[PDB]
Amino acid sequence: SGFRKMAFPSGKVEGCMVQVTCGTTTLNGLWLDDVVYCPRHVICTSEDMLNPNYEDLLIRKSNHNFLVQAGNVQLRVIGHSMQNCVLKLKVDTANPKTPKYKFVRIQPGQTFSVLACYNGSPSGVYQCAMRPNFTIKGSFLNGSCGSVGFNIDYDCVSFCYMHHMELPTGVHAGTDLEGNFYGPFVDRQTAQAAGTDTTITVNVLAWLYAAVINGDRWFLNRFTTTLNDFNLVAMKYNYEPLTQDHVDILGPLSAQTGIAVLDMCASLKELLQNGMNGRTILGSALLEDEFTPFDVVRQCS
Amino acid sequence: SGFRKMAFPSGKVEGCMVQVTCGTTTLNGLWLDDVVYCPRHVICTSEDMLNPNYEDLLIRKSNHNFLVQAGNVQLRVIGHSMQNCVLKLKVDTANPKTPKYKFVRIQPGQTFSVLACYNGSPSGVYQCAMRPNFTIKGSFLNGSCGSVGFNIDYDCVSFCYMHHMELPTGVHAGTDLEGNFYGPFVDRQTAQAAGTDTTITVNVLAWLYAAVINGDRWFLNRFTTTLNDFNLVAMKYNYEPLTQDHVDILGPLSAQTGIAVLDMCASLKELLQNGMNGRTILGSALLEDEFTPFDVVRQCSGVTF
Ligand SMILES: O=c1[nH]cc(-c2cc(-c3cc(Cl)cc(OCc4ccccc4Cl)c3)c(=O)n(-c3cccnc3)c2)c(=O)[nH]1
Repeated sequence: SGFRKMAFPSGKVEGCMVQVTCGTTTLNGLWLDDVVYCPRHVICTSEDMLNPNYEDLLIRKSNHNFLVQAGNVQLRVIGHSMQNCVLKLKVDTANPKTPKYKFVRIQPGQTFSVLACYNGSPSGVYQCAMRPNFTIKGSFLNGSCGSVGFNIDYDCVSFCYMHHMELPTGVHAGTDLEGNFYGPFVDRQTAQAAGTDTTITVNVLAWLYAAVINGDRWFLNRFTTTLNDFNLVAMKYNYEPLTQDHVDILGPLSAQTGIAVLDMCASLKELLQNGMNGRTILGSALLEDEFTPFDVVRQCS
Repeated sequence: SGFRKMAFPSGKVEGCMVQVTCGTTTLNGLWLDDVVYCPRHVICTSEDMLNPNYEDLLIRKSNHNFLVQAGNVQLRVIGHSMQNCVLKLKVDTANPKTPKYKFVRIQPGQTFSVLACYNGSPSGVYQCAMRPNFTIKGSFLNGSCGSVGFNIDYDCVSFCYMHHMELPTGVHAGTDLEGNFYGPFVDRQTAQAAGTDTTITVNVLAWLYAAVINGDRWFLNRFTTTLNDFNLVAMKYNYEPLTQDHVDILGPLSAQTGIAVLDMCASLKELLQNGMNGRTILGSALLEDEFTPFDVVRQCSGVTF
């Protein structure tokens, strides 16, 4: 029993974290096989940040301008290339600790674990969700860029996120491991507002099924709703629209608990209308939206 | 910036988890050098479990009644013994991944990371605190027994918790790695219930400091209180008493921030009488108590082990 926000065991990623330094700039890199991936703004100076011209800055660099350190060992850079906003440093020794892995680009609402690192050394691990506005609400200080987000499935690490920047509002922006940013952001210090952060509705419903599953039903009611009527109400609370795809995805949890998705939607509508009235749900006094339908089945069964 | 519930990186512990089987009961073991540590209740049947005699139950067992597997490799048990509620299985192979480590015993209110495992296979890691009633509010399913809790200092794993059982209220009970129970619990299928939990006052104050560090400032007022005055409020709301030691521990945060401890206690005092009712601090509608002062400093300063 119990429900925690659980991250994946971080060991397979720990074995890949290195330190990358260019000039006075030091951040983290991900060392897989004979390639070190890191954010390309490692080649920028503070004087470059407002309008960096990455292609011009990179052409001026030679292999030995890049200092890569794995633990105590210095890795020799034998080549480099840029792919979108990620720099790929070719090194002369493959990481012996390279796990089975793949790069995947995730959708808003998807969860993953973050191994926060500084100077190529892991600081801590937490579980995260890609917000609907393509930011993530992380915990990151200076030096954390190049920390990665990931899921693990059996023994395969799927990398889905690399950290690049903290926006002025305190949230965090980054790329997939092909260097393409999540959301409308750019690796340059210019004004760029994140969209409105909405609540991940399908995730909230999944967590209410998790709450039923663990023996708590005080929030249910006798009502039901149409999909459209639910969305009309929920969007007034800044909830993401719920789609038929979302409804299908909750099907397994509906069957296991005997509660129709549209009935749980009715409970959510009332929860938004009433609040908690002093109670908690799986130990939270708020509606929790960083567990996915898939996560719930994972931790509960 | 930002503030999340952060576990230590689990890599060093992942390399120590193995699967231990005795009959039809299967759970997790901690493999360090040439010894595997696991709950002594792995030798019990469900009939034994009602009132076990462990010294007798163990006398009946023999080295080959213990099937221990590290991934796909089979480990030969070559000797066994009990220390308190922990079984120690001598194997023929030293764990080549054995990290620098020590066995420690923590106190209520201190935090640690749990690596939940199943059939010797790690599945998740999460941060939790030892409650004042010596339970932990973990997330364990069947087969999680033998999972361990730990802290990391530089390169040294401090093992502090081994998981033994789930109480009927859904909370969890375990031992240190020398098999001493945390809390007034016994490893027996019998009627047991934890005492009334309380709230870890020093941890709430530290999290409020974390909030101030992250720009969340509305709960500060201009008043000060005294310990006697605050503790009466604390005692009233099932909050742990606040000691002079706690104040000194929060000293650094009182400097880095400019809010004195009783200053912040006044804020917490005011938060306790009035409330919040759906309004938030650091993304929470309740007062979080599973971050120690050290957790807040370490996270808000980037310590990297
Ligand atoms: O040596 C090093 N130098 C620099 C970094 C570094 C650099 C940035 C950064 C990078 C770019 Cl390309 C643009 C940018 O602009 C922000 C902004 C300002 C105004 C308006 C919009 C925006 Cl977006 C910022 C950063 O965010 N972080 C950081 C800090 C805290 C938490 N997480 C990440 C660290 C480093 O880690 N190491």
